[PDB]
Amino acid sequence: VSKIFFEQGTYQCLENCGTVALTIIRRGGDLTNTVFVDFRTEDGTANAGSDYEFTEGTVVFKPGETQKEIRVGIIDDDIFEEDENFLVHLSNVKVSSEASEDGILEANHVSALACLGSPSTATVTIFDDDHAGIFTFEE
Ligand SMILES: [Ca+2]
Ligand SMILES: [Ca+2]
Repeated sequence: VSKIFFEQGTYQCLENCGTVALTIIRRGGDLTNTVFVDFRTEDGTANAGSDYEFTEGTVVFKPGETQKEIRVGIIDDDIFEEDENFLVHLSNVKVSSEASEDGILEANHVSALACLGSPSTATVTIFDDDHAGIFTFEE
């Protein structure tokens, strides 16, 4: 069993940072079986593929991967950007226990089969900082 979840619920980075590194924490004791969780960024209040990247991929939790790090590319849009953020959601949990990709309901999963130990919403608030005369609106 492995609960996959974001270390933080909100991540902030500069637009000029290049990438934002998020960390997924994995709990459940010990588990060396390879757990796969699929992720993508959500447009939220912006556009993925226009403002910042969608970094759609799958996180491979290998033996030793008690934590995983993902990075979202920031795209060069320079618009007056006020609290321009997106949401990272996790979905599609698949477990490699057998040598086949389709692990038939194998008990080395997240919860029941799949779930996530977060909203799951890792809000990535990009600090444009260029025209960012932002106001703190609570999420
Ligand atoms: Ca933007
Ligand atoms: Ca900007």
